[PDB]
Amino acid sequence: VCEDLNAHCEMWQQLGHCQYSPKYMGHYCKKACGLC
Repeated sequence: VCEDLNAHCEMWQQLGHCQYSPKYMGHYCKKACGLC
């Protein structure tokens, strides 16, 4: 299914890592990113 892979996913998405670096968030954080 789709789920965060890193425990810091929220820590990175809350900083905009998905808005800024979605290339590695989509591969680690799905919900935190626009994947779920």
